Amino acid sequence: MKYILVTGGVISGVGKGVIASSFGTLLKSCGLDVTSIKIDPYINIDAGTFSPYEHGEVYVLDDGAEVDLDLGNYERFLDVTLHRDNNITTGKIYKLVIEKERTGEYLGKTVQVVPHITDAIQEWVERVAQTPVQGSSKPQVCIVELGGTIGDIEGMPFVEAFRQFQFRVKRENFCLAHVSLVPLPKATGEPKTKPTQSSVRELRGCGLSPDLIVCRSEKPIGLEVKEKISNFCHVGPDQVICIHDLNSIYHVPLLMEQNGVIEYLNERLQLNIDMSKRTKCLQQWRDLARRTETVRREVCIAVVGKYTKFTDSYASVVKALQHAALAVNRKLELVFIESCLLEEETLHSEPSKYHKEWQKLCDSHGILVPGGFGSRGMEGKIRACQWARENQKPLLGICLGLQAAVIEFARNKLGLKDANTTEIDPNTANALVIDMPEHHTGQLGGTMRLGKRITVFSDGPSVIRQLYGNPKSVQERHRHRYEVNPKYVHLLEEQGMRFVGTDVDKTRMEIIELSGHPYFVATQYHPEYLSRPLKPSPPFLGLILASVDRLNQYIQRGCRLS
Amino acid sequence: GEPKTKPTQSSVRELRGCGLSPDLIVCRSEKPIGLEVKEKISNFCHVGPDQVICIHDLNSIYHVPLLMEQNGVIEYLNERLQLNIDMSKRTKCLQQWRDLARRTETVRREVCIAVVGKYTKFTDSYASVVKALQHAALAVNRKLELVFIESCLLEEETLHSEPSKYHKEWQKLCDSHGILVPGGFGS
Amino acid sequence: MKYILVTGGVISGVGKGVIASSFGTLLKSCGLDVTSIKIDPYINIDAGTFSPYEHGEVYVLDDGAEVDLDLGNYERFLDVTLHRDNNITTGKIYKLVIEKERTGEYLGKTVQVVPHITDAIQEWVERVAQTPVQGSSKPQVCIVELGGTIGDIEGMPFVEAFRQFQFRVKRENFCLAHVSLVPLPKATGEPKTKPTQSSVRELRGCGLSPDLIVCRSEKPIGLEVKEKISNFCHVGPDQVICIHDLNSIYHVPLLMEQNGVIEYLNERLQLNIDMSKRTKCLQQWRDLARRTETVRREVCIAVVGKYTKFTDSYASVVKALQHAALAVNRKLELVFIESCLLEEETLHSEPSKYHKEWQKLCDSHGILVPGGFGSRGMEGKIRACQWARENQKPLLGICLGLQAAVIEFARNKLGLKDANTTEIDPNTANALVIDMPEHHTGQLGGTMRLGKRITVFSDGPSVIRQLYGNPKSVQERHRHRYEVNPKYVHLLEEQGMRFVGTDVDKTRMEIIELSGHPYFVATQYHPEYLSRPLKPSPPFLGLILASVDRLNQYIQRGCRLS
Repeated sequence: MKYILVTGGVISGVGKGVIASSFGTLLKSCGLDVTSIKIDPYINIDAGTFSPYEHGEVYVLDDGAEVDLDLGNYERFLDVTLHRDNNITTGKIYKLVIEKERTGEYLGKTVQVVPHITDAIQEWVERVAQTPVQGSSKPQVCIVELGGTIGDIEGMPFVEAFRQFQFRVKRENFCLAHVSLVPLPKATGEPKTKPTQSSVRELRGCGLSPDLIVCRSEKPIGLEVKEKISNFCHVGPDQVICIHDLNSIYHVPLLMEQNGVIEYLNERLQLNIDMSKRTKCLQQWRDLARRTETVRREVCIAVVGKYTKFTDSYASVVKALQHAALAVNRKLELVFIESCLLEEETLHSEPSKYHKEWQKLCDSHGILVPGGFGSRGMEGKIRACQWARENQKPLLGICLGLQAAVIEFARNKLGLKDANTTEIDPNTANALVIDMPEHHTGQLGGTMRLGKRITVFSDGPSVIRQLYGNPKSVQERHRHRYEVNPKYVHLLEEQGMRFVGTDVDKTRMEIIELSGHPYFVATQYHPEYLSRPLKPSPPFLGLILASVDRLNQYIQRGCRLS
Repeated sequence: GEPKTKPTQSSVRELRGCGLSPDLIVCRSEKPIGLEVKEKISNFCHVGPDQVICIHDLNSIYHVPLLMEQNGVIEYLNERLQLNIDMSKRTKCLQQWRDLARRTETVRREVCIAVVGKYTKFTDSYASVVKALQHAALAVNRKLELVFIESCLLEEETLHSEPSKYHKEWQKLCDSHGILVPGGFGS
Repeated sequence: MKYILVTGGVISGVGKGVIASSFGTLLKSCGLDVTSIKIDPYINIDAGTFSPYEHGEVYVLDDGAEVDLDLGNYERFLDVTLHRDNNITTGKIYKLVIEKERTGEYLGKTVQVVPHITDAIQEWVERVAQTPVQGSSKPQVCIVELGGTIGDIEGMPFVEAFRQFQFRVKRENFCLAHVSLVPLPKATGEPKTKPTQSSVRELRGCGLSPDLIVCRSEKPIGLEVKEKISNFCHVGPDQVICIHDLNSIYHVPLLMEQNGVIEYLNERLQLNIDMSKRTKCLQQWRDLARRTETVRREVCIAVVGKYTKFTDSYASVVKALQHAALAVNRKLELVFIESCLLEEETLHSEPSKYHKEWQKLCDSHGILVPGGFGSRGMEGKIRACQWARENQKPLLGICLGLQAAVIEFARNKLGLKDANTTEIDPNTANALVIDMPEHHTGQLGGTMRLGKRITVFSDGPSVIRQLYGNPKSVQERHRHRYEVNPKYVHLLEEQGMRFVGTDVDKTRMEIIELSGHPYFVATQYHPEYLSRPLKPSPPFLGLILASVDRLNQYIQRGCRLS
């Protein structure tokens, strides 16, 4: 079995997830099973005890628990699924060693870091290899990647463990793909290659040998720069690959083919390949770019979030909008609006950025508000949700934001100003949204709704049911813990706020709709995880068509993409 | 593209259809024309070749006396009226018009002035207001940056109708540091 | 005596010369003598055997030989001079060690790197301190800097030697100013600081302790970034200084004053200071910016060089034009034109960039052609020089380019197509420019005209003589080796090409002028070295006034700046 190792480099955040994922989708279409193993050198859990919406997201995509967010790039371009055993953290390894010392496995003697830790990491590699995906036999090439930069203390036991794993097998059963960064300030001009020389020197100071020289830059360099890398890094002249800032994320496989580095992996691993045209399939990557960079209608999409610009807490949101806009020929035009700058305190302080966020939101025709962080910015989303229901503006709530929409409907339409959720102010007389935990078999205390959860529909004629083809039982991931109190839901039966989405026990509300509005759907799950370029998410298609008034003609034809 | 002179020919023909004779040919254009355009006016209007004056869209309003001096039409009025003139430098005073332009088109601090009025753009009901701000900004070296905000687009009825131009007028007003609201029209 | 040490960083070429020079010019006006000591870790000579016009220049500014180009930033903002003992290279140290071992100084025993090489470097520091500038007593604070990055082999003996020098003296008699770079790609957004954390870790892995945290960025950061590095670098919160891409080079002293880091050096070294306004003099740096960023006439200056953009071979040229344009209120507008793309071969190959370089040159009103590199691009400067003499265009030749102008005058005006210099084609019948070396006392073979050389004028009424105040003997640096043959100069006496600049023996021609042309001066020396913000170079003032027709009114008033 082959193994591809992708270590760190100068920077760890420029886009290393799509670089290692390009080699997996290139050999998957040829008839080779490719698996992914994520390594996290952080001491804390990658997503268990991590912050909700701050410096990351709770990446839950077909898994009983939660793993790192970097696993998203290894599933969209491919077609396989992963589990909790693929993501390995330093904190998880420290838990199993204590269980072995108490029972008695190391002959009662003390343990160190070698050969007491380098051998334990190799054991987890064999467990994932012998357990492939549902619908295969045995993987042939694996994609191993790790987080962080190079030279840190947390990354020392990983390099020492991988240096011995290649000696146990043959020479052609292991490779290395080192990714680096080539900075270039605007005040210098000349590509002064110096930080790249220090990154490849530390990797060779452990026992490894770089094979695939990956250098990230910002513009296509000439030929005088590659001649210096061949002698400074002491590698081959054809192993240096030039990578610059691409337009999107699907242009990575289209760049490695022009440089001529695909056939280098065949002569290094000594394997067979049954190609049709040129190496990988050309009837999928080239045809996808012909539906985006051509004719565009320029659709304006304005959403409200926590930060005024793009960051790491909105990574899975900007990627799902690109896969849903290419089907109807649209251009990605998204502006980030901070929810904290929409309250009355911001207007009395700095009114400069107050009306600026409202000017870009009123001109749009689509509202997609995700979730907030605690009670910071909850009053800002109320003023933006009360207008979408009055000016026939489409609105779609992913998660958490639904709790702020049910309270607004009880104040303007009904008239319950005292109604408030128990998370912000539990001391209230109208407990609309309370905390309803789940007590499963074997679990103690108040657990959180996350994992393999199946939801059941309720009503028949619904705009959200016809998108999936009129089913009867759909399974989707969840992460929310607060639910709607089934006591105050009797008042909403006489109004237009209908409940078309329940659970199994018919005691929790997830999908709700409003009568009379052309497009007002508010759900609780996350449709961006169950999306892919081969088949986008149905909920994200109804929001794009509603912004251009092309939704009524999609159901009459029979929904070609359901 | 080509300066097709035809509406001007009908304007100078109606004036000659009463008993008058055009002496000072004033032509308003948008860019400095060459020499082939003035040759047609000398025969179409049946006037002198030196009487045609080229006037284009100026930057302000005080650049009018500085344009007629370069064309050389000041001495034409002296030989037409047969009068005397006691000049010091060149025709008119040069220590006032040339020194005034040296305090405006030089260094500017870019001051943002946003006012609220009746129309969203310049019109005839705000002529004396835009002229008084130019004479007061040249003393402290400032650049004229004025934006018109409609008072009718600042109520609650505009927000419920078309909120596109509602917050746009507030964004340009909050960034400024000066409010000069004139008067409205009725209620 | 105090010593300020400025080590390397992540990158080597962003502008470390203007960073260390800010601390020298700030204490010089207060009444403290500041000296500069340059350390070059390169094995080859910094300018002795270095290439002429390729990856650097021959920096000769008041010195018997040549030193590194990085010493230019330490002399323009200040007012002192340096010698050959300030620049210390690794190749120069290896020459004196062999002489000491052959004679007998190390007791006959072998030598190593400690304590055999660390003590030899400290001896050169005492020799420069005891020999100050001409017109002082003894320096109090020194500025020690070194080239290259951090972590190289050539820089290891320098860090070990400087680590012990601070222990021989007191604690407050030595400091350290570590410079770093904070990259931020345009595809990330968040200031992911990681290469800076690795630069401060390698410096502390020897024995030094950073005191002045200098970080180079591209935009003013907030407050969440400074608090993050203080805990990683384990330094003080007030020691972190934010430096971004400035507009010019004189804005460095104006940035450190706003952050409030000037008084930190007083409490660290325990010295006295007699300030007038606020620390340094405010009647020089603030008044200089009021003559550049105000009213500009937008002058178009187009020159012909070797590269199409700015590089390291034209550093001293772009800095001298800024000091001469602020006196008459002008804006820096310079475009680089490659001389190789001006011949007939470029027109027959790629005519896209051929007429583009001529379009920006004809619209300008000033020609300042420096020197070429060998015989690559000599025919391109001939076509650009034959037009400046016919369309009354100002032309000024720095060096080497004069050889290509004297041949053009002999072909178009005279009629000697066979005339050619001996450097390109020595096999000719009209040896116009030959090689005339100089044989000084004690020197053998053919030497090169470089060092303390004094030139003598010839004619009286000249446009170049009145710029200096009508002298009689001027001293200037030189580097050229080829001279004009005194045999073929008799034909130029009957034409307008007069010789107003000779040497001592009246056998070499340097400054030549043309009769009838309004401004056509061609010299051989370099006026950009003898320039300073307090008094710019006279030759560069006659070229700016000729581009705007403001030169005839400068001599009538009596030349206020001569």
